[PDB]
This record gives sequence, C-alpha cells and structure tokens, in this order.
Amino acid sequence: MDAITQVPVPANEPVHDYAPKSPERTRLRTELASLADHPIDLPHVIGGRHRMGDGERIDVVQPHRHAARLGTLTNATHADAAAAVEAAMSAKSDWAALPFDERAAVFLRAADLLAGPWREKIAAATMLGQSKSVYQAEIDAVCELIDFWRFNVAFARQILEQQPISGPGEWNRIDYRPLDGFVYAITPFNFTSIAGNLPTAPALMGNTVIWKPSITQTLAAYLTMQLLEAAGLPPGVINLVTGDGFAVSDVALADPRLAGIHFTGSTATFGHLWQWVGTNIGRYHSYPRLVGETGGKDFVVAHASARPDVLRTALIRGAFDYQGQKCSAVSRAFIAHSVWQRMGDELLAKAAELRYGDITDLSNYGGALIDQRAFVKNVDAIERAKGAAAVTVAVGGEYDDSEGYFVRPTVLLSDDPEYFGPLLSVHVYPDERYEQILDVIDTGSRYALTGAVIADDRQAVLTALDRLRFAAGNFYVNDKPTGAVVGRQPFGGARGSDTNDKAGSPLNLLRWTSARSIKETFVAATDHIYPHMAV
Amino acid sequence: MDAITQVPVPANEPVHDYAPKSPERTRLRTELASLADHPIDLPHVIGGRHRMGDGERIDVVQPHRHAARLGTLTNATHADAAAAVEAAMSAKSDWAALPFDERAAVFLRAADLLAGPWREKIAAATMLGQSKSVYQAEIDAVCELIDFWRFNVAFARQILEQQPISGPGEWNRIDYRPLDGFVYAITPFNFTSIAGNLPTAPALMGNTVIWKPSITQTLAAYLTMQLLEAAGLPPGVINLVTGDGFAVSDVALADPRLAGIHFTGSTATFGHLWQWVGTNIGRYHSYPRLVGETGGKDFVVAHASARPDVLRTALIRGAFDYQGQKCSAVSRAFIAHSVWQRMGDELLAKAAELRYGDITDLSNYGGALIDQRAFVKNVDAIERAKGAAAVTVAVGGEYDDSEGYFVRPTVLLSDDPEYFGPLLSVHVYPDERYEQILDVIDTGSRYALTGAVIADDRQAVLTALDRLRFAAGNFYVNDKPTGAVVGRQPFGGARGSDTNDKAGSPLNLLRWTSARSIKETFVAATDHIYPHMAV
Ligand SMILES: NC(=O)c1ccc[n+]([C@@H]2O[C@H](COP(=O)([O-])OP(=O)(O)OC[C@H]3O[C@@H](n4cnc5c(N)ncnc54)[C@H](O)[C@@H]3O)[C@@H](O)[C@H]2O)c1
Ligand SMILES: NC(=O)c1ccc[n+]([C@@H]2O[C@H](COP(=O)([O-])OP(=O)(O)OC[C@H]3O[C@@H](n4cnc5c(N)ncnc54)[C@H](O)[C@@H]3O)[C@@H](O)[C@H]2O)c1
Repeated sequence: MDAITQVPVPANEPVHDYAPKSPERTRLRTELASLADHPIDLPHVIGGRHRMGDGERIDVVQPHRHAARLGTLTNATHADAAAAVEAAMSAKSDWAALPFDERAAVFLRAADLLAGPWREKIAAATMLGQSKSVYQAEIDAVCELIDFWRFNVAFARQILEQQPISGPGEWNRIDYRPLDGFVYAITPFNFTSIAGNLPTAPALMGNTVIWKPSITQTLAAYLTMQLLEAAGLPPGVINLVTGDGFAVSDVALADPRLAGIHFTGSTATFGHLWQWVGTNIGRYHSYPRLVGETGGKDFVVAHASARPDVLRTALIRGAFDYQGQKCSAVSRAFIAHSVWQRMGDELLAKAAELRYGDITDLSNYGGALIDQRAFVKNVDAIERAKGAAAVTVAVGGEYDDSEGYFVRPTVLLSDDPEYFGPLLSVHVYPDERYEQILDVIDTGSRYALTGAVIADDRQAVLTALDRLRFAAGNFYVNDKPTGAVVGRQPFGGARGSDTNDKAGSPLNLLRWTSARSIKETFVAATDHIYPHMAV
Repeated sequence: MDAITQVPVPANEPVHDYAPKSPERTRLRTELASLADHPIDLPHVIGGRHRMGDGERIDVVQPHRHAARLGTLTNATHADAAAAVEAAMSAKSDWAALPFDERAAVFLRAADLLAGPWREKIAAATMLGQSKSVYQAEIDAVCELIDFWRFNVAFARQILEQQPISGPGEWNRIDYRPLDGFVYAITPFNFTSIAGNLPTAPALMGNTVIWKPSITQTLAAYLTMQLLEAAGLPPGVINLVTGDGFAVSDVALADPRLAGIHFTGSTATFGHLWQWVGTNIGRYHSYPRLVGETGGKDFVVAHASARPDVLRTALIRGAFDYQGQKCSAVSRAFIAHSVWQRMGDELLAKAAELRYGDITDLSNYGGALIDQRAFVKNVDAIERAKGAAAVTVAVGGEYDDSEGYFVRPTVLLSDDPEYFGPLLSVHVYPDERYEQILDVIDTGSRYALTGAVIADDRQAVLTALDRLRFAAGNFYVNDKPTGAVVGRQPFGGARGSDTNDKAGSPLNLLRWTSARSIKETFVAATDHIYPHMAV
C-alpha cells in the first residue's frame, strides 16, 4: 500500500418511525416473533468460540412479561474469565499489526450491517429484553450504535493526522500506539449502543478486550457479538463473558496485564472497581486507564416566558421515555406559577393516560422496569413519597409486578424547592423568584447530568446558561434534557466528574492509545563542544 | 466586543549562542554579577502579597560554590498554605470571568518580556541556582518557557474552536469551562520551564493555583512570579509557597476544593500524593485531575552502520549535558563492537577532558550536582560500580564536595547487556547480535523515557522503530534522546504511564477544563405521542 487514505465521511443515521403501513414495522414484527418464540442459549464468546460455561444458569426474560424467557446464560466462573484474558492477549499481536484501515473496515462494515439487514433484529432484541418501545430501541440499539461506529472511525482517523512541526534538519512524526495489556469493558442494562461501543472503541485503536455485559441486556449483546463476527471481527479481539461479573473482576483486576477499564453504570460499582484497582496498583505493568461514567438525575426550569405546550411535552418525554431508565431522566421540574396555571392540569391528565405495557403492542408509550430490583426501589420511592410531608402524589403511584415489572408514570408535587424510574417531582415557584430558584438549583445540585431551561425570553435563557454554568454537565434550551446524539451533544457527565474523555468525541479514543514522538535528525552534531565555550 | 478573534501564530523562540563578543554574553554577565552579589529574601507570594513566613529559614546557594548564598526562603507553615488556598479561591471569580483573550494576553506578554528585557536575568538566575551552563539555561529557562506560553495560548485557542455539528432545527455549541476548585502545582529543581508552565497552564484556562516550587529552583521561580506580575497576572491567580511542601500538602490534600494536582518529579513523590488523594477521595467536591510525570533513564543503541562521530557526540551530550540531571539522561549505551573500535578511545578521552566547574566561567561544559542529597547518591552509585564484578570504571569516578557538589563525567564498561548524575554505562555487543540486543532492551526496559538508534542503514532503523515500539516513550534516530522542543517532540513518558496529557500539546490544557454541550432547539415538539403509537 502506498497511500494517504481518507475514511468515509460520517453523518448521523436517520431514525425510522415505524409508522403503521411502513415496511420497517412489518420487518420488526417478524423479528419480534422470531426472538420471542425461539429462546436461545446465550453463551460466552471466547477466542471466537461460543460456549456455555459451568456457572449457574440464569434466565433472561421480557421485563414486561417475565414468564416469557428469551434465553439462558451461564454465570462466568473464574476459569471462564481466565480464558477470556488469555484469548485477548493471544489475539493482540495479529490485531495490533493490522493497518488502521483494515481495523476501521470492521466497524464500518458492522455499521452498514446494523443499518440494513440486522437493523430490526438488533432493535427487536433490545425491545424484548430491555423493555423499550420501538422508538427507544431505534434511537439507541440502531442509530446511536451505528453513529458510534462511523463517528469513532472518523475521530480515530482525525487523531492519526494530528502531527507535530518539523524543524530545519529533522523530521518529527507521532505514532499513536495501542495500549500494552487488555481492556476490561463493563456495560449497563439500559443502552445497547453503550454496550456495543465500550468494547469496540478501544478495539478500533488496536487493543483487545474482555466485555462483561449486563444480564438483562445480554440478548442484544450476544446478537451484537454475532454481528461483529459477520463484519470480520477476528477471534479473541473482543471476548464476551456473561453474568454478574463478580468472578470476571476477581481474575481481571488481579492480572498485571490490565491496561484499562471502560465502564458505564452506577457510582457504587464504579467506586468499588476504582478502589480495587487503586488497592492493587503495584501489581500492574502499566498504570490502568480508568474511563467511566456514572449516573445522575436531570432538571428542567421553566421561566414565566416558557411555552406551555413545549414544557409539558419536554416533561412527559424527559421523565417517562423508557420508563425513566436512561442515563438520567427528568426527575425535578421548577415551574413558574403562571405557566403551571396554563399546563399543570394537562400534564397531570396526560401522565394519567400514558400507556405502559407489552412493547410488542406498538400502541404503548413504553414498557416495564428492567428487573425485580428496579421494581422494588421504585415501590419504596413511591411509598416514601406517600409518607413524606413535603410531597403529594398528584397522579400515578400504582404498581403491579404480577405480569411484568410495571410502575405507572408518577408526578409528585413538592412545596419545597435514589432510584431510576418514571417519577417526576414538580415544584411550582412564584414567577418573580426565577433568580432565587436558579440559586437553589445551583446550591443543591451534585448529580445533574443535564439541565434545561424553557423560556422564550433571551435574557432569561442567558441568565440560566450563566448561573447554572457549573450546576449541570450539558445544558439544553427549549427542549428535554435527554437523548444526546453522537457528534452533536458530546460530554455531559455529572458535576465535578472527570468526563471530557467519555464516549462521543476523539478524546475517548486517545484514552486507548499511548502516543509517541519519533524524531529523525539528518545531519547531527559531530563535536560536543558548544559555542559559548569558545575562547 | 463583537469578534471571532485569532491569537498570534506561535513559532519556537530562537536559541542564543552567547558566543564571545556577542551582546547577549555581556548582558548575561551583568545579570550574573547582580544576582550573585546581592542575595535576597525569597518570600511567599500570596494574593499578590510578598511575605516571609514564620517557618524555618533555608538558604538557596550556588551548587557549584555552596558557600555563596543567592537568597533565603522560609518553609511554608500550615497557616501560609491555608492563606494560599483562600487567596486562590478568592481570585477565581474575577479571573474566570475575564474573556479568554485577556487571560491569553497575560501569557503572551510574559513571553515577550522573557524574550526581551528579562531574558538574561531569568537565564542568569537559572544558571546560578540550578548550576546550568548558559546553553542549558537558555534552552530551558528562556526558550522552552517562552514556547510553553505562546504554544499553550495557540493550543487553547484551537481547543475553543472544536465545536459539534448542528442538526436541522437546532444549534449545538461547546463551552470549555474551568474547573471548580483550586489547582496544586508542584515542580522539580531541574527545569525553570517546567516550573513556570505547571502553574500557568491551568491558569490560562481560567483556574487559580497554588504553586510549590523546588527549593533549589526558588530563585528563578520567584523571579518568574515577578515577571508574571509585570505581565499583568492578577493577585491570587497563582500563589507561590516556598519550602519542602510538606505543610502545603497537609492543607491542600485535605481541602475539599482541590480540583487537581499538576506535578513533575520523582515517582516516590508522585505515589505518595497519589495514594493520599485516593485515601481522601470521599472528601473532594470534584474528582481531582491528577496530571503528572515521573522520571526514567534513557538508552542509545548503535548499529554497525552508526556514524562514529555522531554516536560519540550523542553519548557525551546525552549523558553529560546538565550533569545528567534532566528528566532522563543517556544512562545505557549498546554499541556494536566494530563501531566501538572506531570511537571508544575518543569517547573516553573526551569524557576525561570535559570541564565541569563554576558556570560563571562560560568555558565550562557544565556545573555541579544540585545539592548534597544528589551528591551522596552519585558517590554511592560510583562506589557500587567500583565494587560490582559486572562493571569497570573506564574514566571518571572522582568527586569532591568541598567547594561545590562536583562529580566528574563517568563511563562504566559493562560486559552484561537509581540516581541522576553524569554516569554512562556502555555495553559493547558483537555486530551480528543487533536483533538480540534489541530484545534485551525490550525485555529489561520499564523506565526509558526516550531511546535512540544510531544507524545509516534504513533496515536497521525500521527494525529499531518496530521492535522497540513499546520499550520507550519517544524514540530518536541519529541523535541524542534528550531535549524535546515544544510543538516538535510531544509526549515521551515512561512505559505503561498515562502521559498523553503531559505538557506540550492541547491535551494537557483539556485536563484543566470541563467541557459542556449547549443545545438550543428552535421549534420543539408540542405533543408527546410518537409516530409508532398511531392506530
Ligand atoms: N452517565 C451515563 O452516561 C450513564 C449511561 C447509562 C447508565 N448510567 C448509569 O448506570 C446505572 C444504570 O445501569 P446498571 O444498573 O446496569 O448499573 P450497575 O452499576 O448496576 O451495573 C453496571 C454493570 O456492572 C456490572 N457489575 C456490577 N458489579 C460488578 C463487578 N463487581 N464486577 C464486574 N461487573 C460488575 C453489572 O452486571 C452491569 O453489567 C444508573 O445509575 C445510570 O445512571 C449512566
Ligand atoms: N518526566 C519528566 O518530564 C521529568 C521532568 C523533570 C524531572 N523529572 C523527574 O523528577 C526528578 C527530578 O526532580 P526532583 O528531585 O525535584 O523530584 P522530587 O520528587 O524530589 O521533588 C519534586 C517536587 O516535589 C516537592 N515535594 C516532595 N514531596 C512533597 C510533598 N509531600 N508535598 C509537596 N511537595 C513535595 C519537592 O520539594 C519538589 O518541589 C527525577 O526523578 C526526574 O526524572 C521528570
């Protein structure tokens, strides 16, 4: 090869609507029936070998219909974990020695497979196992994962061409090496996109990986692994180990070849892994790159100039999309009294009518909560709210785990200015207290990933962007604060977090490299003496 | 202001030679006499106030003439440290609210002051206190610090214009916020450039800082502080606390407002601070950004095709420049027998004749070791080498701490393939064992920051760049592996370190920011129902 090649130019994948009579709806139904009617083994995928292991068998079910099994996995044992580590270390040399363009082709090809023949399958599997409506499955499992692959390939190519100045007499270049060691990718239930990206991002840059997906996302994960295999991912570059991950960590965090951890999920899990790696820091051949994101909860503030209709829709969608189970969901709204008079009743009537049920009925707005643990935490939050003097349940609050893990959309009214679920707290404040409410938000916020202001008044908007500059990761104007699209709304971690390097920009990819400068001098000095030293 | 402004285009500052009869030599002598003859108090500089504190008095002396005092500082006490923290937190709001261009002007103006009227003063102070020849002082205290300022301003401006895609219906922008909290900058004796950059880099991006320079670099540091003040640095943006730093850390690492640490120095100090911050992680308002570099030792491998003259000069300069006291110095050479026959005697004769003495005599090649601790470690390394069967002292080895901390350039011959000082170990290997020697280097290297191959044969060069890809940070061809120039040879940390973000590229600056996306949607949805849900 004698070339300076360019990659295809990425653009965001269009979101299909699955409207009645559309051909994608019909294709989705065929995939929904096929996955739901033929449950499978969900094995470990180690050095290209699909194998059930010897650890306990654990079923993956439809959260919205928990009697209906989708598959059964086995809990990784220590020997499984040790096999995944050795297979990653064994694939490394032939993977790192493939040219970037051939590595990139794998992910570009996976993107195009996901965009086309696998589209409704990966969407259906995400709908079924994670309890997502077709819209939620589409923006995540299809569009966001496709965009991660195409955009990462573009970002990587952009990194490779960042090169230094050459002075007279020399040539300086930079080589973006992979890491020495394996990468451990641990992924959450709630996004099939994040589950795919976490292991493939470091892989693109020449690394090999063990991937520990969430149990309740393991159907879409296994199918993501199969898609990558059909795209030409070589055996052992990414190794999938199923289960709770406890035995995987026992092995991986003890191995001196651990190069880094790529994690998204709860702050409790992050802290544990973080303290563990710190406790063991003396064993590692290299300082492990810890790249992680943890949760928060989002807020909306509506100014007296807010459009009522926009506000109501941003609260319903922001709080209740995916049953409030995104990275963050709208949990706290601060609404000016005069705007509350115009849209308060409608917000409550619409929340009352919103349909949660079986997501194979495309009527429904959404599905169930992810598992019995989530359902219990939501029951407890609701009962705490019923008993707290400072909060009234204005609508919702009902729950029933008999057919699925269902919690109704719930709105709490609070007169005073955790869990993940469809619970929205609304405080109504006097219009003239806008600035004082901004201060409350600023003083009490450590865990907002995104905030929003709803206001037509430019001065009110700029006042929010200024005063709340540090009170939230990302910040939205006149829209819901959820649903970052790749290439468009990067970053967005919690306050005080160190998250410039999260998924969605070139900075994540640089975490999976170790850059080196190469300097060549054409005519170097042949006498050591310097001009100052002369008589 | 209604503008999209650009910054001046940076280029590397030219290095003055200080040759006999040059006007810069004459200006340097005036500055050398003035600093040497009028020793000063070296106070703390807190919220713009220069004050001696109540901790013990510690003299700063000429390492090469340790009876000659340059100044006297006081060991920061706890109350001093607490005052530096409060003054930083108190300057923050007016500094963060200055527009980038006005912050940048401070550093561009400091650069131009250092390039011109302060040039020979900051060079003289670095020569006197750190025992550097005029060449060593010039490439560091003047050129590298000037280039850090101008290049950082250019890199920062480049970061600010990295912006996302806007979709139809919206406008997405990115705001590069400063950190919330103060930055703690701890700097080493050996570079006046690093000492300046560490505190000013995060400052450029809107942060405020406490700076704890090395005792033996404190003359040039205090004068750097005065230069920044003459450039318009506002009071309390950077606060200088003198001494051993123990009492400064007691306060800073305990303060919940610690945003990050910017450190360069030994791995023992780094580990200690790192474990301390990890032990206290639960107290901090934000996860502290730990940005640090630690040492190593460098190697040169000469192929049978090496140019003898180039090799000899690269070994002398690489090992003996600044008495071997740079970030890394050439400590191990692997030389093909046939090339050793051609330049071995000359290398030994030239090392024997090389002059180390008082650096005010511009004849000398260099000066003394930095302090009594460095001198003792070098005495011990030499005596260990005299007693080890595997090594012969071929030249040098003599030392005398009576007038200054002087250690002679020393070459050890080793038949088998720590401290910082002028000690070079040479192993001579059979020409045909090139590839086997590359393997030895690779297997035994954890602490090489830079390596070099000396070879005219292209195949031998490519074999070294390939086999030693992971055995060294940066890698040099046909030159000494020391003296990275800003914008030209970035990166260059030790093996397994996490140092993409070190001084010398835009990645260091991003460590001092927290990026946020702002999304505005012009016509957001006014109904929550999705197209899939339709009858
Ligand atoms: N900030 C973001 O972008 C973002 C995105 C998605 C989810 N989240 C957050 O994550 C949580 C959502 O999902 P979750 O419940 O899957 O989080 P979780 O922490 O319970 O689980 C995350 C993953 O870690 C695994 N795990 C847990 N302990 C482990 C161990 N010791 N060793 C190995 N693996 C282990 C789990 O099986 C799962 O695969 C919420 O708090 C949410 O806010 C954040
Ligand atoms: N990698 C690089 O780019 C690079 C560059 C320069 C120096 N270095 C390394 O650093 C060392 C050189 O210099 P050094 O001797 O000044 O290193 P050092 O670690 O002894 O001291 C570094 C700084 O930390 C301070 N310090 C030490 N303990 C402290 C504490 N507990 N709290 C606060 N401050 C504390 C010292 O006074 C000094 O200012 C060598 O090992 C060298 O390789 C590395």
